[PDB]
Amino acid sequence: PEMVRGQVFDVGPRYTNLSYIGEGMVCSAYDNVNKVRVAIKKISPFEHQTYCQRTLREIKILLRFRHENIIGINDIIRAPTIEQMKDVYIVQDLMETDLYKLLKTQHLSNDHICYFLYQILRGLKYIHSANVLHRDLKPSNLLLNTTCDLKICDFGLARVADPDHDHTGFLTEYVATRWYRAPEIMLNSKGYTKSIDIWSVGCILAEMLSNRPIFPGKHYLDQLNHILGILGSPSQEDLNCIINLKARNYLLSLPHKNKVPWNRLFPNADSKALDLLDKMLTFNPHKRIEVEQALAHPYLEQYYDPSDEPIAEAPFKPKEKLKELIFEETARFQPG
Repeated sequence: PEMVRGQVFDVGPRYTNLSYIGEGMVCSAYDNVNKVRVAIKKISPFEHQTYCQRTLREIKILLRFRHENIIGINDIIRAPTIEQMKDVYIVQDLMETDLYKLLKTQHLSNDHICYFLYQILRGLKYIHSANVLHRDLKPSNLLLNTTCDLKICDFGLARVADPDHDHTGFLTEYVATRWYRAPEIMLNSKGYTKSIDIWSVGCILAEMLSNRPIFPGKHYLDQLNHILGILGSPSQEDLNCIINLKARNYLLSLPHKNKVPWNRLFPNADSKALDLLDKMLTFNPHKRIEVEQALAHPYLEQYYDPSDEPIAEAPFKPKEKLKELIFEETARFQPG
């Protein structure tokens, strides 16, 4: 049972020569069957039902999805019995970096931004075509290899779309990571519609243009301040779509704010990029561009090819039962 930083990282004999990547616990490791180094994440969820729920989602989703811009699961390592299974190891293609790391260190050329956005939306087209919402799109969930191929990861927070049951009250909901969370999450939305993901993609695009998050809320309640600071006050029509009174009257209480023009925030950006940005960062989720429209936008004309933007074959529909389900869902990787 081999070790790394005072912890068992027991993957053998198939996977050897381990190197620590970061934080469960992630390592690269040489795959002795396919002669390539891989990523391996050790997952230890069984003593927290929230960790079991998220692990089971990640697994079920990534096993069913097959797409060039979505990370696959190559293998899953665990004990032969439920009794002996204390951790699960998920083996994935090794990726050089992620968009979070790249944005901290690298200027992106306009051609890189265009290509990354294409790949993000291409992958999202498939996810949304399966009636699945990722719900946590952000730079660190976008993996990149040495040739800038891009793969979406971490479906632990995903849900099946449910637009008829999206409505809720004011300042309740926490969907996504704060800086990438759509304005309606704080107002009246449970984050059960596809427009939640498009907002996050818009935030990612903005961040690619300037290497800084566009809406860096310092805490949960600051996030709407940042969003409204740039988009300005919502129109009468967009307010009328918010029937809830606590949310509507909060917005009516605010002093008028004008829109900050994208070309002033992003003076070096491609004008077509800012036109698409505007449409993804639309306040009213009903008016926000959808993934298929975004793909068809002039900014992406060099790549757009709907016959090469595939869709999923069919839509997707307590701790101890979840441990059994995770055991069942991982059985295909056991010998024979």
